[PDB]
Amino acid sequence: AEFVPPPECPVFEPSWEEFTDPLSFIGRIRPLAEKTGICKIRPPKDWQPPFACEVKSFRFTPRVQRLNELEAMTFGFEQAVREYTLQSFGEMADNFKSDYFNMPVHMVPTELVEKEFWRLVSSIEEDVIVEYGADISSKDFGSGFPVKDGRRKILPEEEEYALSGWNLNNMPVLEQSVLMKVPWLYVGMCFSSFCWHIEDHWSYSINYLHWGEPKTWYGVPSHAAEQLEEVMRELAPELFESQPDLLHQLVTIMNPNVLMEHGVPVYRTNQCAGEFVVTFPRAYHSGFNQGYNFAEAVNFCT
Ligand SMILES: CC(C)c1cc(C(=O)N2CC[C@H](NC(=O)C3CC3)C2)n[nH]1
Ligand SMILES: [Mn+2]
Repeated sequence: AEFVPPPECPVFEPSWEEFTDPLSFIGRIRPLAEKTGICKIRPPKDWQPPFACEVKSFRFTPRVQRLNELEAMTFGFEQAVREYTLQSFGEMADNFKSDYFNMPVHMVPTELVEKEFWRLVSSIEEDVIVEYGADISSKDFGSGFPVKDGRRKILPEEEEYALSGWNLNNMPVLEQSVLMKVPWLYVGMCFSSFCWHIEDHWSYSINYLHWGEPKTWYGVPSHAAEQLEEVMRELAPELFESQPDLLHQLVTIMNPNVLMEHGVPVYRTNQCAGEFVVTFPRAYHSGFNQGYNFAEAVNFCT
């Protein structure tokens, strides 16, 4: 049958008073959000940070992703990597989506891309290939947020965003222990996806979509982490079942309905431009991009 969308994860629209400190706000919403694994945070309408990346010199080499690579298990010269700019990648991304759905990219419903994505993942008749830039360090290209540094120029109206606590460059990243950490950038297109994973050291993670088409998320609360791992190991290929989790997490693709049928609670959301997504400790999550977009993420500690 067709894909059944999971229930929506919590969406918070804090006022200017509640939006003062991120760590205190996440701590207040924890009793609900930790029961869903992921949550979406919409900043106030007037909170609009400018895009501070060097678009003129942004040249990256995206990865190549075959959607049905695991289903094909039942030659490593499929496609080279190539190099794009932010504009040339966007032209390729919009052309791919408009030609695939035979309609303008802004007219494709999010539910349709969602149902088609999971059909292509398990399809052996069609081989769809997409590209995406991932784990791009914001120290080589600059962060999407304004940052006080000698390289970039900060307008007076942009200094508040360079000093804001919701600026991902200002999140605490040093974990406490007895006796370098920079946000990463993500340039996506239609069907470009990330498989089920948790963060290193079970850390928190916060994600911001600077611009572009939405990013679809799926989340599992931490109390069902061991249940997801049991379902994953029972249905993964025998060659990948005994692999360590940090290696298995590279190919942990699974339809959310399969997890839901085994009793694993799964929540979804469409992260739109200007919205935050927070994943809680040991909350497995996965998803895909609806189209050409630009995201930034960092793991933080409380
Ligand atoms: C900070 C870093 C270690 C990180 C990123 C994520 C993550 O979960 N995401 C999901 C959305 C974005 N990845 C994509 O958009 C790829 C192209 C499909 C980053 N977790 N830790
Ligand atoms: Mn993550």
